[PDB]
Amino acid sequence: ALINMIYTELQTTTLQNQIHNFSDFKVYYRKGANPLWQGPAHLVWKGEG
Amino acid sequence: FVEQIPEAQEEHERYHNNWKDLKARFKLPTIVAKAIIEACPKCQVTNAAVGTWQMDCTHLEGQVICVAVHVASGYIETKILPRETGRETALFLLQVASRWPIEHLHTDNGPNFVSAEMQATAWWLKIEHTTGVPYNPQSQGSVENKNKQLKKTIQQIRDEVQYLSTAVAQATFILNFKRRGGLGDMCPAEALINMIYTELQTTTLQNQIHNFSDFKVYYRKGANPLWQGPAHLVWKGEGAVVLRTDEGEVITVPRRKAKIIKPYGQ
Amino acid sequence: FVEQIPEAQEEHERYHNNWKDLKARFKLPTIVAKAIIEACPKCQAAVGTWQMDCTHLEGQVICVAVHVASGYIETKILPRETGRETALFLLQVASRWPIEHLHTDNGPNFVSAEMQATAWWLKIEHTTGVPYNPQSQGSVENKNKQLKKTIQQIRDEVQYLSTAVAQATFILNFKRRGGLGDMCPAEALINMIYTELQTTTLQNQIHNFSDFKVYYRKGANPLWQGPAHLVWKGEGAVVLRTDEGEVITVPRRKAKIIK
Amino acid sequence: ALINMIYTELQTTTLQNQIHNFSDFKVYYRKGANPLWQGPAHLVWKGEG
Amino acid sequence: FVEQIPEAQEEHERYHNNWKDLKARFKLPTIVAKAIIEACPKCQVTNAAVGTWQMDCTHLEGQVICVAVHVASGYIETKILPRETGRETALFLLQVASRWPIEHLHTDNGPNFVSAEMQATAWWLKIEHTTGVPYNPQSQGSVENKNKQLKKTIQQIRDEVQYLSTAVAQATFILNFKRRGGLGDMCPAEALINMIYTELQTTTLQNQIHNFSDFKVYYRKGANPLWQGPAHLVWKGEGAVVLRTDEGEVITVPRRKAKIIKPYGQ
Amino acid sequence: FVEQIPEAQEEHERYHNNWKDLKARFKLPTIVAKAIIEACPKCQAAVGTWQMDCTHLEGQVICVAVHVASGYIETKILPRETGRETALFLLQVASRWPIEHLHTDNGPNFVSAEMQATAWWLKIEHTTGVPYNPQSQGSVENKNKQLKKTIQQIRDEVQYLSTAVAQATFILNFKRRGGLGDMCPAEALINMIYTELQTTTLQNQIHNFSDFKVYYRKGANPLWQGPAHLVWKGEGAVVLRTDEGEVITVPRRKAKIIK
RNA sequence: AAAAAAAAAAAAAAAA
RNA sequence: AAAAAAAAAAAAAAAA
RNA sequence: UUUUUUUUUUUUUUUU
RNA sequence: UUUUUUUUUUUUUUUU
Ligand SMILES: [Zn+2]
Ligand SMILES: [Zn+2]
Ligand SMILES: [Zn+2]
Ligand SMILES: [Zn+2]
Repeated sequence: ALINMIYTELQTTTLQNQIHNFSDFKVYYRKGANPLWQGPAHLVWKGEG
Repeated sequence: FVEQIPEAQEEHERYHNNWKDLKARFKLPTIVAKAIIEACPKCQVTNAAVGTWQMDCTHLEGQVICVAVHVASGYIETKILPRETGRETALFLLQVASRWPIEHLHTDNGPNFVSAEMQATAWWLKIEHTTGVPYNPQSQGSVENKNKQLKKTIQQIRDEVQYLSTAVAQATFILNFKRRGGLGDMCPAEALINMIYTELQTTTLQNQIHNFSDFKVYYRKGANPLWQGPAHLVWKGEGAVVLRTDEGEVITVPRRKAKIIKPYGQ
Repeated sequence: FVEQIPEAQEEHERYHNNWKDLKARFKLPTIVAKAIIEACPKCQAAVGTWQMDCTHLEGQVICVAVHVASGYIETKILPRETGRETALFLLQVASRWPIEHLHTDNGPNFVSAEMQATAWWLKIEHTTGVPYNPQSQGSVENKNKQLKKTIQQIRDEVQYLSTAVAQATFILNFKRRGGLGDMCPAEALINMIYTELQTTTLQNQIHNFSDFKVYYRKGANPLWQGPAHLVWKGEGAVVLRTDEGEVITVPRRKAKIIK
Repeated sequence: ALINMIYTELQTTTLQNQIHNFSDFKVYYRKGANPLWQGPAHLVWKGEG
Repeated sequence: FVEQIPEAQEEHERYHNNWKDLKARFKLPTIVAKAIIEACPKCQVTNAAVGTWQMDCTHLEGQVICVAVHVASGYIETKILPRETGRETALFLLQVASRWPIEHLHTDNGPNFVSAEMQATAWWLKIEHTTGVPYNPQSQGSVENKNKQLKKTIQQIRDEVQYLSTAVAQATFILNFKRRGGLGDMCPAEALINMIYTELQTTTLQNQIHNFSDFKVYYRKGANPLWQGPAHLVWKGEGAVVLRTDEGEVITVPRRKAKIIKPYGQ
Repeated sequence: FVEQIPEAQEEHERYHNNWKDLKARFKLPTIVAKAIIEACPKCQAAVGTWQMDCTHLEGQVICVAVHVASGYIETKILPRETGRETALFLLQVASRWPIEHLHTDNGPNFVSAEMQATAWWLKIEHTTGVPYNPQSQGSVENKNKQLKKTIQQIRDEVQYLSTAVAQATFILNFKRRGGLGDMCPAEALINMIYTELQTTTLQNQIHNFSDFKVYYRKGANPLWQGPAHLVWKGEGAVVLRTDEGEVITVPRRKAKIIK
């Protein structure tokens, strides 16, 4: 179990660092109470909610 | 920048660069670079797909030189064929395809470019072998210019090198790495590497998504000590992780309450 | 990297890292890493490291050059095990990918004058014998074993040995995926080359700092201190090292440089 | 002349510091090449150009 | 917060505050503050304009107490009138108007609130003296509540104070500064100061604009060494100044190239 | 104000400023300024400072209280020059505006027991004699002269002296504008009171830090250092002073507090 | 779709 | 109104 | 595990 | 005063 956790941590870190400057479907978001739009930012997951 | 004047000259003794490369490397003004270029007695002054290559053959000193030229960037590769036959051309195509991704080959209608060996080799790699006049004359002009420049570099270099193959290899090195090009001020090899890396962005994203679709995460929500899961992993951060449960909800869990496991099964 | 210069130095105080590791972890220029490693009295896998070795199969000599950091391989059937043929192979390899370091065993062909002349012409650091890097001591042997293993799977439906060698090299380079990233050797090599190209474009090299002397105002002391050697001249700040061995970044307004 | 310059510097500093958190006609602006709107910011001067 | 329990009690010995003030000052919870308030034997548990004031008179121990109450905030002022007459009321109105801005006075229809002295005093200060039932009953209710609270505080304090005037002054101080109010949890004096400061924002802006319309600035544009101007000043910054020339252009000039002068003439 | 604590200290090393000046310039809390001045071996205009004085006119005594920092004045006709009347006037003044410091000459009425009792009841730091502040030594005399000057312009069209005094006070407070800002005394006083109220609301006072001991980790030394007195406890960082006399702000993660 | 009020959930900082 | 190219003006940083 | 400050979400009610 | 990097403005031309 310990070996599995260490290996999966290493693999997740490597895979996340593999893609850092490119994505698809750049989007704009509104953060907090500020009505001003912000971005563009990379899209990680698009969901119904 | 006068202190760089001697050393740069020494470089022009070994690699016969152009003024653009010297200016970009030693941060020299254009006028002095052109003067340095002219001081040497042996010196004067497309939008195809990523996987498009052309092939050609030339005769020099009773030897056959086969040249494969990238169309978009200008990267070239040269070989000394023993005898002009379909087998040698097929072997050279196989050797070239074992180093760079080839998806479309253009060539003339010569006798050795139509033999059964050529067809078998092109079918093994699953590439489109086109014979005839290219659709865009710009590619043909660029290939002819590359061949002429290669011949000029052989003429410049052969005096210092005893054997033809070594001179051809040195000329290929000089053309690929020393002399710069047009837009972007990049060497042909650098441009080819940049284009290939840019083309390989979607596949890595798809592979990352497919791999992330495998990890499982067990999370603790609120003050309830009982663990929950398993759930699909969406992203793992330094402070907190973002998960997508089987019901479609998106949940942010602190790092101290999430455990990520990749099972040996499946 | 104003806040990175001290902390990185602290690392060299504890674990005694190398300058290459310092560049890899802290994204620092080579000059500041060299200054840091030279400051310490105790001290006195890259993108351009290759390893070349020969092998025999069916009475034919095959020379293989392997990139240690990615696993990319290149093979050539040498007519004879002579210095000229191996030097020509090295020249051909150097004309495609950037080579900055070559390592090979102590064989007679790798010691001949042709290899030395080619290495001098290409400006390549060539070493022989025991590898200085603790790791990568058996990557080439494993690659040779793998190539020999995959050659047999295709030798049946193939006439000439050269075609089989080319097919095996193509399959090894492109049709097999590794671990810890899931990338074939060609993709990993291209990614590493692209990253190194971006870093070197940012660096622009061409330092020639020589032994320029620097007087600096440290803390609230108004009197000039030093003199200290110049390490890095930047528009926003200058990085210097003192005779004691401390690396300090100071703003330009409190730094007087004498040639 | 020196006394006049010193006095006018002091008066400008004091008058500017008097008003620092209120104004009229808050405006939105676009800075540089970024098309995203920004603000709101206090209006100091409105002109034709 | 038990260490604050004794000291706070000592405060309630001198100033008879309420639980809100003790909670806001000593950061005590509501329950313990209410307990402290109940422990004392002598203790139990509008949108008008900024310049709106009301006046009233009360009789206590054979003395006349005149009370002026702010409507919006609840700030009060008290005086001991020697004899109930129009002259004394006019003098008290003048004294109140010499400390705070008064723009509208609401009073009753009494005999001493209609004498010629009151009319002359209200005309001198240019204020609107309204006599009769106020339009909003909330203001009248608040004034009556303030008067009742003043009477209660005077009754609480009189045991420890010899003379009536000192007791009235102490009660006024306690009402104005000690006991807190409603929205915002502020004392009446703090609320009045905040409202007055908020109301005085446009006038300061206009005065600043008028004063800035006087300074002159001489500026140097580009590499031309000849000075230029004079021009109107728009803003002065730590790094650069922004000027508006007579032709309407807006120019940013570095501080080293601008000289600001305010002439003695005009 | 992490970066403001050292620099401000440097000021006290050079010009030996006061803690009030430190608060005015660096916007620092009173406790840290007191710690800074106490740490120096050499060392051992506000919103609530008033000055009260009496005068005579037409056989009537007029008492005037002046705010030194703005010029706001308040006048009252005292029936007699007794201690009780002046104490009542001070109590009335203190019930309208916040008073934290009262200064007056050495007159017999200002020394009587009634004034002391009133000052004790109101918790006012009452001082007499030579003013400790170098300036403001003649503001009250100038204000008295100005009041006597302006009362004559209105005494003609007025019957009773009290009405003239009230009108003169109103004219001086509201109908005359000063210099260096162009603000009448009432506006300046209100602005100063508002700014002080905002600052005190931000401060919230209630420190009671006592003599709690603090062990701190400074620089890269792993061993505990101290013990040092506690100056300010903040969520993000803690400000402490050492026995040597150095004020340092450290993050909470490297601070251990013993009561 | 925006504002206000009441209730519920999670996270960060702080004291124990 | 947006993109690209050529020319002109100002400011900041750096060397002299 | 308990309590304060801040931030991000869900439900109900009152208006536009 | 001269030369490089970056930023902010004005004019002309080619398309949408
Ligand atoms: Zn040449
Ligand atoms: Zn070391
Ligand atoms: Zn009580
Ligand atoms: Zn001192």
